[PDB]
Amino acid sequence: LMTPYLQFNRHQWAALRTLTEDEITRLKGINEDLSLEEVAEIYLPLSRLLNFYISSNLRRQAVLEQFLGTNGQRIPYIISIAGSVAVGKSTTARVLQALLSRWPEHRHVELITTDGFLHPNSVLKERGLMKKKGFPQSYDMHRLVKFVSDLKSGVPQATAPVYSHLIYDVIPDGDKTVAQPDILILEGLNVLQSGMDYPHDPHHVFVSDFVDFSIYVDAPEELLKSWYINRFLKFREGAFTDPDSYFHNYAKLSKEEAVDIATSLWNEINLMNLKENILPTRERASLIMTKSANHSVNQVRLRK
Amino acid sequence: LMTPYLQFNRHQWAALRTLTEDEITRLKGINEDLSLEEVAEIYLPLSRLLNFYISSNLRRQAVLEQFLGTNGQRIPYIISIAGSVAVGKSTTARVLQALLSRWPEHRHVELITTDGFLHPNSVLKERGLMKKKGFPQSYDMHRLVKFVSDLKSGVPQATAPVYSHLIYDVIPDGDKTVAQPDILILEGLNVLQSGMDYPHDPHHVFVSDFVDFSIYVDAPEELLKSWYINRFLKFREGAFTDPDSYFHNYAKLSKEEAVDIATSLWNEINLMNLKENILPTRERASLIMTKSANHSVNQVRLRK
Ligand SMILES: Nc1ncnc2c1ncn2[C@@H]1O[C@H](COP(=O)(O)OP(=O)(O)O)[C@@H](O)[C@H]1O
Ligand SMILES: Nc1ncnc2c1ncn2[C@@H]1O[C@H](COP(=O)(O)OP(=O)(O)O)[C@@H](O)[C@H]1O
Ligand SMILES: CC(C)(CO)[C@@H](O)C(=O)NCCC(=O)NCCc1ccc2c(c1)OCO2
Ligand SMILES: CC(C)(CO)[C@@H](O)C(=O)NCCC(=O)NCCc1ccc2c(c1)OCO2
Ligand SMILES: [Mg+2]
Ligand SMILES: [Mg+2]
Repeated sequence: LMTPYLQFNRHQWAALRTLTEDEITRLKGINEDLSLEEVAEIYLPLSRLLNFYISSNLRRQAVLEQFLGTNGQRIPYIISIAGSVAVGKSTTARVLQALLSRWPEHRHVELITTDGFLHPNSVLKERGLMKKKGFPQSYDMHRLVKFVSDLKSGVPQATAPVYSHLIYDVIPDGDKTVAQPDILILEGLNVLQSGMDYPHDPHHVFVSDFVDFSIYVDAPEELLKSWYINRFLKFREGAFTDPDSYFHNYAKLSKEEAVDIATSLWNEINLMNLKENILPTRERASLIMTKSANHSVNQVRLRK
Repeated sequence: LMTPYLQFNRHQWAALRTLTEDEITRLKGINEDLSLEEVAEIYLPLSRLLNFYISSNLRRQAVLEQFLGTNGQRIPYIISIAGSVAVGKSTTARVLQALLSRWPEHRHVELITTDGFLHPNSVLKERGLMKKKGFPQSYDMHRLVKFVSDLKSGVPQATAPVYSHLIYDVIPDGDKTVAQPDILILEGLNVLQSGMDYPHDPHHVFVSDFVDFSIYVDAPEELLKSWYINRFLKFREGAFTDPDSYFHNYAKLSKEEAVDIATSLWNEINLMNLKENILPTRERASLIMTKSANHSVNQVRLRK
C-alpha cells in the first residue's frame, strides 16, 4: 500500500499554485510545441518546489558555516534529469533553467548534457560500439563522475566535453567551461546509473553521490517510440540542405522508409537501452515526473 | 588539491565546542574503554553536527508540508554507520544514540545492526558460505533494502531480524519491531554498498537511497587487526564458562594459538572483505571519521 513517494495527480499538482513577455518568448524559444498552460500548471510549481529544496540547503550552509567556522566555499546545487531517449529530458532541463533563473538567490544556472561525455567515434569504432551510443560502455563515465566531483569540491572552473548532432560525434575542441554556478542542471540518460552498470570499468562513487536532487522523466514505451520517431523525422527534415550533416544520410530515404529505419533503431538500440539500463534506475530519483499523450504531465511522485 | 570533503584535524574538531551523571553512567555502560575526554572532544560535536542536519530536515518538512498541502506522514531520519569489522561501528552508534536522545525534538532513537540480515547458517552452509560471513553473498540484501524502504514509506512498524554472537547465527524467532522512530541509526559493514557489490543477485535501489546521513569509521589496517585480535580474545574469555557458546570452541586453545587463529581469520576473511568490499565504499559517506592508536579520532572529513 505505502511507497517511498508522495503521489500527485495532475490536478493536485496544478492546485499547488504568471510570467513576463520576455519569459514567454524564451519559453517558446525552447520548444514551439511547449504548451504555456503546461508551463503554468506543471513547471512553475516544480520550479517552486526545487527553490524550496535549494533555499533549505542555502540556509543549512549558513548554519553550518557558523558552527564549523569555515570560510564557506561556494558549492553549486546540482539537479540531475534522467529518462529515456526522447522522453523530454532536454526540454525539461531548459524550462527549469529558465524558471529557476527568476529568483535573485540563484541566478547563475548552468545546464550540461551528459551526451558530451560519450567516447568519440574513433574510440567507439575501435571498441565496436558505434551502434551502442547511449549504452554504459559508450560513456567516458569516470570523466563524468570527475566533473561533478570537481564541482562538489569547489573548483573555480570545470570543463565539459560537448556533443554535436550535426557531426554525430564529440566536438574535437568544443569543451565548455563551467565556473561555479549557483545551480547546475545535469541532464542525460545515465545520471542515476552507478558502478553496477559499468562492470567492464567499475567506478565506486556515483554521479548521484554528487547530485542534490534528481528527476526521472517517465512515459510509457509506446509514447516514447512515437516521440522518438517524430524527432527522427524532424532531424531528417532539418538536414535536407546540409550535405555534411549526419542526418543528411536519411534524406535519401523516402519518409516511409525513414519511419521504418527509425522504428528499427528504436526497437534494437533505444528500447533495449531503456529496459536494460535506464528504466531500472527510475526509483533512485528524488522525483518521478510521468507524461502522457501530447507530453501532458499526468503524475508527479516526490520522495517522502 | 581540492576534494569533496571539508577536513578537520582533532584540535579543529574539538574546538567546535558537559554531561549529567546518569549520562556518564550510560556512556560507561556502553564501553569501559571509552574515554570520556574523547566523548567530550569528538562525539559531542558530532552529535551537535548531526542535530543541525536533522533540524534542517525537520524545518524543510514543515515548509514543504505547507506548500504541498499534505497531512504530513512522520518519516524517520536515518543515519548509517559503515566501516571494517572491529573499527568501532557499534560503539560509535551506541554513543550517538545516547547523545542524540538529549534533544527534545528527536528523543526516540532506534539502533539496528545489519548483522541480523545475514542468511541463517542453514542457508549459508547450503551455499558454501560459512567462511564468508560479512561478504555480500552472505547477506539477505533485498530484505535490508526493503527494511529501510519501508521506514522511508512511513509504515507504522517494520521488523528486523537479529543476530546472536552466542550462537553465531540469526536468532530463530528474535525479530525486533521498529515503530516509526524519530531517528534510526543503521550500523553495519555494508550500508554504503550497492548493486555492484551484489552481481549474483542485483538490487537497483540502494540502502544509501534511503539513508539521510552516512558515517564511515576509518582506521589503518594494522590498528584494525590489533582491535580485531583484542576483541576475539575478549569473546574467548567471555565464553570460558558457557559450553553452548560459539566462542567456547576457542577456549580449548592456548591464548597463543588463539592469537594465531584470530590473525589467520583476519588475514583470510576480514582483511579480504575490507579491501574488496568495504573500503571501496568509503568516499560514498557524508562523513569520514578516522581513528588512530587507542581509538583516538585524529581526522574528520565532512562533505561540502
Ligand atoms: N513538454 C514538452 N512539450 C512538447 N514537446 C516536447 C516536450 N518535451 C519534449 N518534447 C519533444 O519531444 C521530443 C523529445 O524531447 P527531448 O527534450 O529532445 O528529449 P530527450 O532530451 O529526453 O531525448 C522532441 O521532439 C521535443 O520537441
Ligand atoms: N571509541 C572507542 N574507545 C575504546 N574502544 C573502542 C572504541 N570503539 C570501539 N572500541 C573497541 O574496539 C573493538 C571494536 O569495536 P566494535 O564497536 O565492536 O566494532 P564494529 O562494530 O565496527 O565491529 C571492541 O573491542 C570495542 O570495545
Ligand atoms: C542522446 C545520445 C547520448 C547522443 O546525443 C545518444 O544516446 C543517442 O541519441 N542515442 C540514440 C541512438 C540512436 O537512436 N541513433 C541513431 C541516430 C539518431 C540519433 C538521435 C535521434 C535519432 C536517431 O532519432 C531521434 O533522435
Ligand atoms: C559482524 C558480522 C556481520 C557478524 O556479526 C560478521 O561480518 C563478522 O563478525 N564477521 C567476521 C568473520 C569472522 O571473523 N569470523 C570468526 C568468528 C568471529 C566473529 C567475530 C569476531 C571474531 C571472530 O573476532 C572478533 O570479532
Ligand atoms: Mg537530449
Ligand atoms: Mg559490530
